[PDB]
Amino acid sequence: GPLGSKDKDGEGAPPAKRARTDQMEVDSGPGKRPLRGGFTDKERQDHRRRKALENKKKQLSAGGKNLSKEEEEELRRLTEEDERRERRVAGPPVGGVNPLEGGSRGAPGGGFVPNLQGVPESPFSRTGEGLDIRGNQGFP
Repeated sequence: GPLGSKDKDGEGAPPAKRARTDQMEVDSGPGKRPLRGGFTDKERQDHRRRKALENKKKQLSAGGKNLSKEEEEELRRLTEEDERRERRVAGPPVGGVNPLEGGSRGAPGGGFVPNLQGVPESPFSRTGEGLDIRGNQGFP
């Protein structure tokens, strides 16, 4: 056989190239769950409903039509509750004055008396002007 060939004199035999791998992708699998907050689906239906009707208000009235008792009522309530919720969602005391329990009142005085009290009826003379009868006209 060959005694004077080698591979250094030329190049030799080209081996495997190697250093390679194959992969596959599952594609569909577990993912992310939503974290939508705010309120429940209820409030969302609230807005959908509302604007569904607001649309109806537009189209129906423009076509000489009218809303049905059903959806007209539900919406009104949706709106009523919505606006109170937005505005305060609570009940303030309004602006009270005083819990009237034991603060009983009345009319301080003594009725009618034949005296002015105080300083009067001490002087020997009388308070007024000096003299008076009727006047030059008798009665204005």
